[PDB]
Amino acid sequence: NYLMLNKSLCKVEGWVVVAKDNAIRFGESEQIIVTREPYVSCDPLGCKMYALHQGTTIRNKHSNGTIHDRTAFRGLISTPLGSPPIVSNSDFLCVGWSSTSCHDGIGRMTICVQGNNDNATATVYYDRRLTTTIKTWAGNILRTQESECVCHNGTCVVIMTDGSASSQAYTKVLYFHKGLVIKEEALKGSARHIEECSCYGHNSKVTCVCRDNWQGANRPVIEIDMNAMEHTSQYLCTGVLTDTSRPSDKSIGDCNNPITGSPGAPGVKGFGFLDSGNTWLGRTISPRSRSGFEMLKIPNAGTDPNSRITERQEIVDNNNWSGYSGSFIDYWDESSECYNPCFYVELIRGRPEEAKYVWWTSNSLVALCGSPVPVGSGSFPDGAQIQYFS
Amino acid sequence: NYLMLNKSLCKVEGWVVVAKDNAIRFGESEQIIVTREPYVSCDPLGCKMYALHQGTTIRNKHSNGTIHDRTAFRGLISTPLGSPPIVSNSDFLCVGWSSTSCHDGIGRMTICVQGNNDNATATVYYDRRLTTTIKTWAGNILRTQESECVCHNGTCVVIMTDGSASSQAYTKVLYFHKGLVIKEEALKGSARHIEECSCYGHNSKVTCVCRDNWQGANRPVIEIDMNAMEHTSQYLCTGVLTDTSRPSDKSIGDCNNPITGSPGAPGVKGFGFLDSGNTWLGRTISPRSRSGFEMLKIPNAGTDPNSRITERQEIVDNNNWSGYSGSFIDYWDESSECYNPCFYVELIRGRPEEAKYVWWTSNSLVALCGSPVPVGSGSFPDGAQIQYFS
Amino acid sequence: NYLMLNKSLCKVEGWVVVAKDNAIRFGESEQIIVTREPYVSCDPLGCKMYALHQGTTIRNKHSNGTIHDRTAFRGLISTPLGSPPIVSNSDFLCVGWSSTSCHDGIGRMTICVQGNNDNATATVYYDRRLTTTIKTWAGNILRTQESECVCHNGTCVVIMTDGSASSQAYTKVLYFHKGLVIKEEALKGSARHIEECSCYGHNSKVTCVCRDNWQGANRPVIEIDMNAMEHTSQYLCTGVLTDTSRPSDKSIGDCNNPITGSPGAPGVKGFGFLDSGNTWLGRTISPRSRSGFEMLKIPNAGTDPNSRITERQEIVDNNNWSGYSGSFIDYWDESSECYNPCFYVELIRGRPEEAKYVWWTSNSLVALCGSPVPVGSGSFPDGAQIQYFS
Amino acid sequence: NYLMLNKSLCKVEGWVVVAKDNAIRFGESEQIIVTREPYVSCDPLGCKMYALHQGTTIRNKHSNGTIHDRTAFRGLISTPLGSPPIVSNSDFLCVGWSSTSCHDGIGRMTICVQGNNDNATATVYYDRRLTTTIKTWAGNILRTQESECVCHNGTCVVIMTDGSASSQAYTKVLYFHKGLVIKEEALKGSARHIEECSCYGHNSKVTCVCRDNWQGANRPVIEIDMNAMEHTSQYLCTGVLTDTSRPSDKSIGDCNNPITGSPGAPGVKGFGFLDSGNTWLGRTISPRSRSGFEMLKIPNAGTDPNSRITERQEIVDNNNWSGYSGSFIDYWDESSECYNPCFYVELIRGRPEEAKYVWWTSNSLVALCGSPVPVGSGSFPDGAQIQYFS
Ligand SMILES: *[C@@H]1O[C@H](CO)[C@@H](O[C@@H]2O[C@H](CO)[C@@H](O[C@@H]3O[C@H](CO)[C@@H](O)[C@H](O)[C@@H]3O)[C@H](O)[C@H]2NC(C)=O)[C@H](O)[C@H]1NC(C)=O
Ligand SMILES: *[C@@H]1O[C@H](CO)[C@@H](O[C@@H]2O[C@H](CO)[C@@H](O[C@@H]3O[C@H](CO)[C@@H](O)[C@H](O)[C@@H]3O)[C@H](O)[C@H]2NC(C)=O)[C@H](O)[C@H]1NC(C)=O
Ligand SMILES: *[C@@H]1O[C@H](CO)[C@@H](O[C@@H]2O[C@H](CO)[C@@H](O[C@@H]3O[C@H](CO)[C@@H](O)[C@H](O)[C@@H]3O)[C@H](O)[C@H]2NC(C)=O)[C@H](O)[C@H]1NC(C)=O
Ligand SMILES: *[C@@H]1O[C@H](CO)[C@@H](O[C@@H]2O[C@H](CO)[C@@H](O[C@@H]3O[C@H](CO)[C@@H](O)[C@H](O)[C@@H]3O)[C@H](O)[C@H]2NC(C)=O)[C@H](O)[C@H]1NC(C)=O
Ligand SMILES: *[C@@H]1O[C@H](CO)[C@@H](O[C@@H]2O[C@H](CO)[C@@H](O)[C@H](O)[C@H]2NC(C)=O)[C@H](O)[C@H]1NC(C)=O
Ligand SMILES: *[C@@H]1O[C@H](CO)[C@@H](O[C@@H]2O[C@H](CO)[C@@H](O)[C@H](O)[C@H]2NC(C)=O)[C@H](O)[C@H]1NC(C)=O
Ligand SMILES: *[C@@H]1O[C@H](CO)[C@@H](O[C@@H]2O[C@H](CO)[C@@H](O)[C@H](O)[C@H]2NC(C)=O)[C@H](O)[C@H]1NC(C)=O
Ligand SMILES: *[C@@H]1O[C@H](CO)[C@@H](O[C@@H]2O[C@H](CO)[C@@H](O)[C@H](O)[C@H]2NC(C)=O)[C@H](O)[C@H]1NC(C)=O
Ligand SMILES: CCC(CC)O[C@@H]1C=C(C(=O)O)C[C@H](N)[C@H]1NC(C)=O
Ligand SMILES: CCC(CC)O[C@@H]1C=C(C(=O)O)C[C@H](N)[C@H]1NC(C)=O
Ligand SMILES: CCC(CC)O[C@@H]1C=C(C(=O)O)C[C@H](N)[C@H]1NC(C)=O
Ligand SMILES: CCC(CC)O[C@@H]1C=C(C(=O)O)C[C@H](N)[C@H]1NC(C)=O
Ligand SMILES: *[C@@H]1O[C@H](CO)[C@@H](O)[C@H](O)[C@H]1NC(C)=O
Ligand SMILES: *[C@@H]1O[C@H](CO)[C@@H](O)[C@H](O)[C@H]1NC(C)=O
Ligand SMILES: *[C@@H]1O[C@H](CO)[C@@H](O)[C@H](O)[C@H]1NC(C)=O
Ligand SMILES: *[C@@H]1O[C@H](CO)[C@@H](O)[C@H](O)[C@H]1NC(C)=O
Ligand SMILES: [Ca+2]
Ligand SMILES: [Ca+2]
Ligand SMILES: [Ca+2]
Ligand SMILES: [Ca+2]
Repeated sequence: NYLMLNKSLCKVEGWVVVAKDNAIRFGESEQIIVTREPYVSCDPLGCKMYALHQGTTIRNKHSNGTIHDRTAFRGLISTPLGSPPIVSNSDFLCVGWSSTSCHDGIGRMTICVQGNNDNATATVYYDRRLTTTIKTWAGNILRTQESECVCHNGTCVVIMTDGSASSQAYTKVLYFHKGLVIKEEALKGSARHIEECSCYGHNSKVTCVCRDNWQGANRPVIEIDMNAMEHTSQYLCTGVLTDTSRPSDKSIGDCNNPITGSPGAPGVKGFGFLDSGNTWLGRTISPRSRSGFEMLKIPNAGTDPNSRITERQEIVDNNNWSGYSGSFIDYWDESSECYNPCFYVELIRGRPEEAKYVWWTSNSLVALCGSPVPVGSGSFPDGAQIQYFS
Repeated sequence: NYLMLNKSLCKVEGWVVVAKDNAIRFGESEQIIVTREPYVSCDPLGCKMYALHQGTTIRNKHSNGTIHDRTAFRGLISTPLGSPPIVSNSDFLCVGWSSTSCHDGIGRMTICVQGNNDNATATVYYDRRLTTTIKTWAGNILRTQESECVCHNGTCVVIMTDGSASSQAYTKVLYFHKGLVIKEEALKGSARHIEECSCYGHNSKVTCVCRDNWQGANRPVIEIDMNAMEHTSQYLCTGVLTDTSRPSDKSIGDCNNPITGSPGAPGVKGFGFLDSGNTWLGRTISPRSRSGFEMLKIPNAGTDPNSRITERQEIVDNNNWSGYSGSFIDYWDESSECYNPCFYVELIRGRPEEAKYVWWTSNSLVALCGSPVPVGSGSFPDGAQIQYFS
Repeated sequence: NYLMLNKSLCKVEGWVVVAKDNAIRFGESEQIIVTREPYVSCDPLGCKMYALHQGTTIRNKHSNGTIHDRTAFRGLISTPLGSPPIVSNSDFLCVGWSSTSCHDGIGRMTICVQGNNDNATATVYYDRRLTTTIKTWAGNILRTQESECVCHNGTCVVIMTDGSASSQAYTKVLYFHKGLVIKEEALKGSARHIEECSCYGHNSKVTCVCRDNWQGANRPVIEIDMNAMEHTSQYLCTGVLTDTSRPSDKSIGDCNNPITGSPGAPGVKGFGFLDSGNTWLGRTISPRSRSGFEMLKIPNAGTDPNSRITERQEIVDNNNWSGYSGSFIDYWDESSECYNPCFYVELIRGRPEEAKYVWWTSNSLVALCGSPVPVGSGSFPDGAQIQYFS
Repeated sequence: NYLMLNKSLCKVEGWVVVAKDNAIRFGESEQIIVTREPYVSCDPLGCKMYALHQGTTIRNKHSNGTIHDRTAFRGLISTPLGSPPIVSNSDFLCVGWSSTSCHDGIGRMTICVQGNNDNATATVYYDRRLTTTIKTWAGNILRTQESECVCHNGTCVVIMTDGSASSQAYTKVLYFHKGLVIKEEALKGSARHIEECSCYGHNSKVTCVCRDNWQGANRPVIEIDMNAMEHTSQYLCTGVLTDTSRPSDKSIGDCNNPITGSPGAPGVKGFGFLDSGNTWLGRTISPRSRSGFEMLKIPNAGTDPNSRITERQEIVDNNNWSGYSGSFIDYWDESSECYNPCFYVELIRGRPEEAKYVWWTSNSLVALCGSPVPVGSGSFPDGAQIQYFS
């Protein structure tokens, strides 16, 4: 029952919300687990939300200090898609402060990276059993995708980075079978820096849209042949810039070099679906802050430096906080002849942005899937009144 | 294993309570989810309560403002029948502020309507996967039944309305197979306005008892042939008026026109079971407010304008709040040769009626099923002391 | 897979605790459901605690007034044996203020009695579906066992009473098949009053030890032939009195008449296992109040008026509150050649006895099973500090 | 499907964290169950945490006094590995204040010891049904392993002790089949006192590393032949002392006699894996207090009195509290040709050590598994700020 990526992407004319956990609203009174960098992964039995918990709930004195990325009290949880995460409905999968997870059609592989900054180790599980460990190779925050990996013919591909966040680093493309590394390649191609890849599968290939945290406000792209287990890397061709922060959009993009100019923030995790005319990119509305979120239809954004926005859908209006965004697909919808693009938006609340109200940072989640036909409109922000928490 | 509606309704001589979640009483301390417009739907594995949550619990500061019908923080939950809804026992099914759900014998179809008032879209799921989307066709609060739909031979019928709440609107009768629209008809017949249909199946047909929010205090009725997938509409014939608000009962009803005179409130969701002599209608006891609830036996209420009440059972006494009511049936009770009529009553607490005590509105649920033999008596109100919440 | 009562009782030399939910201790902070009159019932998949909830938790303002026996907010819950009951782990089975439940080997039958005092109806379920209703026949608190019923060859026997609590009443022995009454007998024999029977099965028979709430401090006994579906009734023969309240033990008991003299309280639910020399009776230690609990070995207590106590085990010491007690047996322990006697003790806290500390009454549960070999000793009281709740 | 111990231990070059429940951090607000002496046990369907609860949660007034070891309100719970224990996710398995549990490949056997200090009885369950009881034989706190037992060919071995904690006592090696004792041996060999054995299986044998609470700061060891069901006992040979408290390490250890000198505390539960060069022992970092935890690689520690530490991994740094530690193995990882050593560390918080902050004592849990390859580093302490609880 190994997943074979034998399908193309569905045409997407618009997006609808399939899940929204409202975690922060509920978190005002219920024991909602403090989380960040969430994502969604499906498998033959359904879909679940995944997130990095902070070993505390919101209305808990330990919520103080949760802006920090890496502690010994972090781990990966999965909770039913659409539900806010509480202890009672959450599966504690592994311990660590960076993660990825995916199902190969028979078993789920999940990875957590734990330990000190200079001496970290990735813990790899298959079917919920420890299978292998991978030591830091650069000695500086070994880290991975923060969204679902993708599998094909029993092999799952994972993108990991080790080394400096703000200059040249050491990224590897890893191929796993049953939670064991069977092949590794150092990053090839023109992408100068790779972080937090959002990946999806199609026709025996995997496309990853990533984060250049070094120089680029245009997103790097990794292309993987899953049968040959080889890859190459590049940048998106559009001058429509979709990282944050970023300068104004250019008339002409650069397929092979990072476009610089970014005001301050070096990056945010994002995604895109590259399918010629059926090409959609995600983007914070603010070019400076993680506020708002919009889906842009940009035909051939992956190949044409003169590509332009043709359609736009607002997901979160610019008066509200967003954050990470990543791709996922139900690869086991056997009643559809195509893979339907889906994505999630992390809705970050608290610090640093709301430091005057609150000592914690957490997030809620909204998840969207594509429709081949025109849809209506609507904004889906976090919805909590932060003052309630002061 | 497709459900075939090959049975008639059981004779009902009286009603007994099968479930009562006591949500508001529990909500005084436990993290009960704030809800409204609930219902019940069965399937081969059992029955569950369905409701529209408000993205908060009662003892949560976000409970303030929950009188509002449509927000981005609303969604559909299912919880085990009889239990009050908390995060731990609730399945978050879709996002939206109007819904319906039913099982076809093999898979469950559920529908949520989400988005802005003028630009709404229905999201349709089959077996918990997004299958189709339906855009607003009138551009004014696309909306549906707020109780279970009904299926036959793999086809499920749904009633939806789009347009003005207080004048002529655009109602469609939709036929689904595996979450895909296979046929649509504009409303036919003499019913002038259709809202919030309560439907049940019998002998390859579906009967819907609805809400005329425009002119009528007598309830419109939709009759559907499930094999031909055609329908017609009408009003109940009785002069015993069962909407709220309503004027006094008339000696002679009108099978083909709305009976006007209503004091204030234009309508409330209700139901009826039309089976000749075995005909029962539901009704708030107050003709002005959503207080009390009574079951009335009115032989041939669906066909005879001179029909009269012959039996009455009080369900909720007039010193207590009620609200919506709708029909449901366990269509998979294979040990019975007949379909037993069941119904639920929404017990609304808080605003607007209890505005001086509280800033929220939510509801509890009581569910009843029929008995072919005389039963005893009893009132089953919400049971919370609203002052405890001040 | 119908249960056939083809086994005898195991020899019991002593008792050990298999479950203790500590509900009141936990109830100091956790949302423990307020309950009373609990019991235990097994089936092929395991054992669960059953209880009558009060539609509230302890640390909830609605806990005020829970001394009252019959409200519209009462129902039957089942929770995993050994766990304290919370909403998250409890199955809300039916609505009512008196109940019984048992598994026939294929399906579980459960019964709740609901409604007004003079107009009550029993609701009967089989495999969690409403099957039949039974109207009050005497018009005064139709009521039943408050512990598990027993089944044989597809037929389950239930004892119900309707009428006066303090004088002659109308008790029926009912035989059910798949939640349908197939036979009823009026009480026969010398027992003058029957309440709250504790029943167990053995060798195609059912023995019930009950409560004479009228005259007798000695317990009435009902003997049922399950193949013939006929019964007879009697009193325990011992002069060792095991109801509460009761006068001092007599040298000579009465097999056929109630022994009077009771100080105040007319009765409490209790049990016994009648197996010649292997005969054990339960008993509050105080002859006046529901405090303490002790198991007494009284050979031939069921047949010999000169029977004497030979062994004694203290379960709850006399400095602590007890309450109801009843019998249960795992009839699906296929690895044992005998049915092992088990019983539960209801540990009542709050009113009326602790009225000066608290406005609620609830209970915790301790459950014991027999051992064919000598065991050690120990007291297992509720364990809550009632002052914590003031 | 009986487990056959047909495998050897995997080589371990280092340890990674697979689970950390963060119970005390969560316990600041969520209803976390108060526990101590936890452990981990696997079976064909996965792994779960086991612990002795105290019949209360942390933020509960009944948490006051939980330093006491033995009450009637103690029992054994199992909760999903990695999750903190709450009522909603915990299985209440038996009642008592000492326990062990293991799966034989077909059914789980679990044991609780309950009752008074001089008159205790072990309750034994197989497949969650009471199977046998074992009365105290020395009349002084009958007690057992506080970690998982081990099974082979349908037989599970358990180590129990009865008698004085601070002098000669009466230890038995018990062999169970389906929860029935089939063989018992009095302790043989040179070990003078045996408490709280940590056991693991390998090649049809079981090795237990225990606690000499009488004289020895070096750990006693029990060797069991599982086919012959015979055992012998000894001490670890190393002069590297791994009990607490303990004097400084000696150059030469004693294979056959306890090494004395211990400052104060007579012992703590610990473990070791004895596999020649692949030999690892656990140890509190402080030789006086239960603070810190370190894994030491000591080749042939079980056979060579001149054995030395060669590798060391810090698990919990010496600024943090630890406690018990024990061994466990997933014996049903069929994709590995070897049994991978795993262990847990109990992280005790509260009294006696933090008596000035708090009136309770509880623990959190961290669980580690081996890796055949070098890993990174990191400390994994409890992580709660005890001042938050004052
Ligand atoms: C959340 O955690 C932060 C950090 O612990 C808390 O802020 C800190 O509060 C302490 C007082 O409890 C401040 O300590 C002070 O430090 C100065 C030196 O900077 C010293 O001279 C004083 O005697 C005092 O000890 C500390 O400065 C302050 N830190 C910051 C960054 O403001 C905060 O109060 C916590 N929030 C809640 C709601 O508890
Ligand atoms: C539940 O929500 C309502 C609405 O937010 C709260 O009522 C509102 O309370 C605010 C004060 O916090 C009032 O604001 C005032 O508005 C007037 C103008 O109308 C302005 O001149 C004042 O300076 C002040 O800002 C607001 O009027 C009031 N709204 C209503 C409709 O009464 C309510 O307090 C909330 N309940 C709880 C328990 O928090
Ligand atoms: C639990 O519920 C009981 C019953 O409602 C509460 O006791 C009652 O408290 C009210 C005051 O809130 C008393 O009302 C008084 O009644 C007298 C006539 O008897 C009237 O003249 C006074 O003006 C006043 O309204 C009532 O007597 C009293 N009932 C009893 C039996 O004492 C009790 O306070 C509740 N407990 C908690 C903790 O809220
Ligand atoms: C946790 O439990 C302990 C033990 O019950 C509490 O400490 C105790 O507090 C009581 C007062 O409530 C003290 O009682 C006093 O005893 C002396 C004789 O020793 C007597 O002369 C006084 O009249 C008074 O009754 C008791 O000494 C004290 N025990 C200890 C060991 O300090 C403690 O307060 C509880 N913690 C919390 C937060 O409630
Ligand atoms: C899917 O994976 C299998 C296993 O790796 C591939 O089949 C193997 O192909 C190699 C040669 O390329 C043979 O030596 C092995 O014996 C094959 N294994 C089996 C089990 O048949 C297969 O080629 C892969 N599919 C694709 C499309 O590449
Ligand atoms: C139940 O549904 C099936 C499928 O729609 C109906 O069977 C189809 O009937 C049409 C003609 O009306 C044929 O062309 C199809 O080939 C049939 N499909 C199958 C799978 O047999 C069937 O008629 C419906 N039942 C009723 C009573 O109307
Ligand atoms: C167990 O129950 C079955 C069903 O009631 C009994 O079998 C029936 O016996 C009657 C005569 O007594 C026959 O007329 C029926 O045809 C039988 N039914 C079946 C399905 O065989 C059976 O006798 C009962 N067992 C005992 C020991 O009394
Ligand atoms: C595993 O256990 C079984 C059962 O105890 C052992 O098989 C038994 O061996 C005895 C003689 O030693 C025979 O008398 C029994 O008839 C056997 N029972 C069965 C079911 O075959 C078996 O020897 C054990 N395995 C090992 C390796 O010792
Ligand atoms: C360490 C570099 C990495 C990518 C730039 O930083 C990320 C920045 C993130 C951010 O920009 O919000 C927060 C992430 N938690 C962090 N990842 C880790 C493992 O700490
Ligand atoms: C928008 C018209 C519609 C039917 C009249 O209003 C209903 C009135 C209801 C009512 O009268 O209580 C509340 C319902 N939540 C609402 N439905 C929606 C989708 O908002
Ligand atoms: C109504 C008579 C009946 C038996 C004497 O009273 C019982 C007394 C019980 C008791 O003595 O504690 C409380 C029970 N809840 C009650 N049963 C019902 C249905 O109310
Ligand atoms: C009774 C002797 C026994 C072993 C020394 O004491 C243990 C000491 C333990 C300890 O040193 O922390 C606490 C354990 N809870 C206790 N075991 C029991 C059953 O009480
Ligand atoms: C409805 O939403 C779509 C975006 O999906 C937008 O193009 C369209 O203009 C909207 N219609 C109205 C009336 O706002
Ligand atoms: C019992 O209830 C029925 C209604 O179901 C009613 O007709 C009857 O009069 C009631 N009996 C009494 C005595 O109240
Ligand atoms: C142990 O308990 C039994 C009761 O089960 C009792 O007979 C015996 O005397 C007790 N032993 C001691 C030493 O208390
Ligand atoms: C990483 O951890 C190992 C222990 O597992 C240790 O031997 C090594 O020195 C560490 N490396 C660094 C750079 O700290
Ligand atoms: Ca960037
Ligand atoms: Ca109307
Ligand atoms: Ca009596
Ligand atoms: Ca020692």
